[PDB]
This record gives sequence, C-alpha cells and structure tokens, in this order.
Amino acid sequence: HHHHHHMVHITLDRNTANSWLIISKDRRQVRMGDTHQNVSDNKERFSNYPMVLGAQRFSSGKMYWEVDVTQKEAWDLGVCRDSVQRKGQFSLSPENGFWTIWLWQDSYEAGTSPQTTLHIQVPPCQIGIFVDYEAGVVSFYNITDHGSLIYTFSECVFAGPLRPFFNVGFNYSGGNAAPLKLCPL
Ligand SMILES: O=C(C1CC1)N1CCN(c2ccc(F)cc2)CC1
Repeated sequence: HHHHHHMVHITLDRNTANSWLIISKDRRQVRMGDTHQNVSDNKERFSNYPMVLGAQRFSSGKMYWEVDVTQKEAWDLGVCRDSVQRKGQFSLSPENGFWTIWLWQDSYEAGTSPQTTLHIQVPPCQIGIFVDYEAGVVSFYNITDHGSLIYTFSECVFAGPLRPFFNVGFNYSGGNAAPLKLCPL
C-alpha cells in the first residue's frame, strides 16, 4: 500500500476512556490499570469495556495511522461514529457504528455481523488503519508483513463524524497488560 502520505497525528481523549485505563502524558499510549484510576464518571466514558477514542474527528478526506499491539493477547482497533453507545453491553458492528478488527483467543476477526475470520500468516506487531471518508472505505494493513492487506470494509455508511477507536482488552489471564501505542510518523 502507498497510504503512508495521508498520515495523521492521533492522540487519545482521556474523557472517553474507561475509568481503569491509564493514558500516557503524551496521549499516545494506553494500558489497562490493575484498579479504578481515580477519575470522575461522565456520559462519554465507555462503562463495560476497556475502550477509549482518539480526540480527532474526521468528516472528509483520507487518513492513515499505525498502532503497536506487541505481546497483546486481545484488543479491538478501528474507527467508530462519534455518536456510538458508551454505556452497557453492545456488539462491534457497522450497524452499531463501528468498523473494527480484533484479536481474541489466538484468532483475528473483522467486526462484521456476524464476525468474519481473517487469514493472517504473520501475527502483526503493528497495524495500519486507512480511512477514505468519501469512498466509504476502512482498510487494515499488517506493517510487520510489508504492509500486506488484512481487511477492507467497503460501502461503509459512516452517517457522522468518525473517531479513532481502541480497546486494550481485559487482563484476566495476566498475559494482556501490554499497552496499545500510536506509532510515530
Ligand atoms: O505494568 C506496566 C508498568 C507499570 C509497570 N506495564 C507497562 C509495560 N508492559 C508491557 C508488557 C508487554 C509488552 F510487550 C510491552 C509492555 C506491561 C504493563
């Protein structure tokens, strides 16, 4: 892929974070804390899952960023509508306003309804995410495997401003403490 030139500098929005998340001072890294992080509750925070949004909102153009997933057992990545549900239980699907992939129990899947099996030969340490707003496209790239395509959502109905979307995953196993990191341009 030749999408690198649409690179955007993403930062995390503390106010949207689940109350157990720890965001770095530079707002470029997030990890699961071992307890509540001593913040007040608000209507923006994801309540049920270890999720956070990027601060940036996109309503036009082409955007590209990269995320480091090194040594994580579980995570979700992609984009979502600014108006997605924050409280209670929900599935990651385009009908609910999410365009995502994930790792879970040694398999990679795209957040369609129902979910789609991904075919990844080289487990990725860094994921590239490309959004073309006008074309209605969200694509995922394996940076570890020379930028090979993972998945393309096409005919997307965004129906609003988009925000970068992250889920660090739970850490029941003790094997999923590692952070998500936004990689430098
Ligand atoms: O607990 C902490 C620090 C407070 C001590 N962590 C940050 C670095 N962690 C990490 C794990 C795997 C890995 F591949 C990269 C980073 C583990 C979680």
